[PDB]
Amino acid sequence: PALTKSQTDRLEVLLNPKDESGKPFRELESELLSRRKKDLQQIYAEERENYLGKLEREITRFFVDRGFLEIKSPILIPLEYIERMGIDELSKQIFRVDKNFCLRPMLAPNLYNYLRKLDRALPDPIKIFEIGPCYRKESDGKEHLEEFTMLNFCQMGSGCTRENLESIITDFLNHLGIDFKIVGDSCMVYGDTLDVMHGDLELSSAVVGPIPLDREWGIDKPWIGAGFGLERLLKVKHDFKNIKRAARSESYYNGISTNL
Amino acid sequence: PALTKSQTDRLEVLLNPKDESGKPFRELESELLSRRKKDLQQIYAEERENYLGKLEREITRFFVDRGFLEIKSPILIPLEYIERMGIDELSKQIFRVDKNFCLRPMLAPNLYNYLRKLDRALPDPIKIFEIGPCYRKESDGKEHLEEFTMLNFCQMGSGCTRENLESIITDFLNHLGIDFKIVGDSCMVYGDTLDVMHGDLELSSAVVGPIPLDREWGIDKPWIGAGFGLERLLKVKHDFKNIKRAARSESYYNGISTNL
Ligand SMILES: C[C@@H]1CCN[C@@H]1C(=O)NCCCC[C@H](N)C(=O)OP(=O)(O)OC[C@H]1O[C@@H](n2cnc3c(N)ncnc32)[C@H](O)[C@@H]1O
Ligand SMILES: C[C@@H]1CCN[C@@H]1C(=O)NCCCC[C@H](N)C(=O)OP(=O)(O)OC[C@H]1O[C@@H](n2cnc3c(N)ncnc32)[C@H](O)[C@@H]1O
Repeated sequence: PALTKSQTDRLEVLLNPKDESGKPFRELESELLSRRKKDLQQIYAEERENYLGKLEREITRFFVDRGFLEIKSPILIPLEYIERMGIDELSKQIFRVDKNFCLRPMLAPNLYNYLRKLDRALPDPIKIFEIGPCYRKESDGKEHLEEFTMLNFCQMGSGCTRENLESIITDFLNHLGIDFKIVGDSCMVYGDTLDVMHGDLELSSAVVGPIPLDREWGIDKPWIGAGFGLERLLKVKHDFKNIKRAARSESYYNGISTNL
Repeated sequence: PALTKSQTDRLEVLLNPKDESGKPFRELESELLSRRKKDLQQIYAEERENYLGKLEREITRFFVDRGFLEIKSPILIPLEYIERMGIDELSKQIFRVDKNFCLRPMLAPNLYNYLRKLDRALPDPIKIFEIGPCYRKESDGKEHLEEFTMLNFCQMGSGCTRENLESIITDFLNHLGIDFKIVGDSCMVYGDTLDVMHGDLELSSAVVGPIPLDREWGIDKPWIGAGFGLERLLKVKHDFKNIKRAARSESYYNGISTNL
């Protein structure tokens, strides 16, 4: 008669946010299976784009159009970058590779290096961004992924104000159609941050520099910047209950169960 | 009087393929520094796109337009996938992470899984592709990167012929403006391959299935497929002498030295 907790977990795997007893499990499951197959058939017939890849392209266009240079830097980075980031906590979260390398947990160290290098070539202000994989060993699963995709944009030189930072953040999220509020906060690496929140979900940490860490990276100018999780953004935008629906995954494609 | 080998290495870092004694080092270096700064100033003023990101978007459009579903699957994969790929050589090249995981050296295992899963939902033939980071510990540096980007497209069910495989390969490279020849070859994992060559550079390995490995992955249909290195393609297309100019890098941006 009543659904078991296991049967309910199974149907919840198959349930999309848009979907609207005493029908048996097998018929509810069969109905959901049929709707999800059709969802995939529709993607496949019409658009064929992955949400994560698509979101990356749309964000890329946004920042290129606003004068930010698109970076593609290494994902596998020297372990020394972590120490030079002032990380020794987040330190338990580092995936190490070989004796000397690790999977980057953030984009900041490589973007510090690009900021310094490009200051020799490019006019003030220097505007750059990267979108790409980042990795953190994580105990949670509801808002945390071990493998995720971060956007980090930043500017250095003139115009590096808190007002300009907030304005970019605001134009960005309004462009994406994502509701937010900007709250003051802090963390170990940076300060002193602004946190961009969706209800109780952190979409972004943002910082108005300078900060004392800059000197370690050969940086001696004002800067502003923010990092956003693309899977968090997708999660809010598609109203996914679990962030795993927005991840690189063999179990979900565009938030649709692939176990059909 | 004559340039030292070190000075010549330095100028070669600064030399682009398009650039056309007895001028001293310092003046040749100063001239090249000036041209490279201007190259970066021009990217930054006009397009602002990274070559690797841009090539990915263009390839994505190509395959989406031809009816292939865009996949984004994990980069960090179970070590068991390597063994189930029949790899135990390429095995010394695997970057391991934790006891149970590794950085994927190829896209094939996750695409095998997607082929099987999607066969329950999608009409025949099933056409899919992924573009993304792959990792192999490598002794060479001239045509090999430890961190690279592979494209793998594939089809399963009807139309999985050698002729159709070659036609897609041909339309693809002609679209990209890349000269090639298709040669028969073989490797340990697959067969029996077709190798897509640019002079002596391998652009792609391609396979007409079925093969006995399929059964390990729950696959019992004809398939065709190919994997291309995006950095190899960029290398040919931009006439870069070294493939490091085409990599995710803090030393090169669009093949331009960032050490200016
Ligand atoms: C780049 C310049 C030069 C130096 N630094 C500058 C800069 O711009 N700094 C300003 C702040 C940038 C971001 C900072 N480095 C950072 O890593 O912030 P976090 O808050 O730790 O990560 C940013 C976002 O990534 C997402 N994220 C985090 N961990 C996860 C997870 N495990 N699963 C899924 N999503 C997650 C989440 O949305 C989070 O708000
Ligand atoms: C996906 C379906 C389901 C199962 N398999 C199917 C399939 O489509 N198989 C057909 C063949 C696909 C490719 C095969 N798995 C593979 O890994 O081929 P490789 O030749 O080892 O790699 C393909 C290309 O990646 C590039 N590449 C390689 N190593 C490097 C390097 N270290 N640095 C830079 N570039 C490199 C290089 O261009 C090479 O030609």
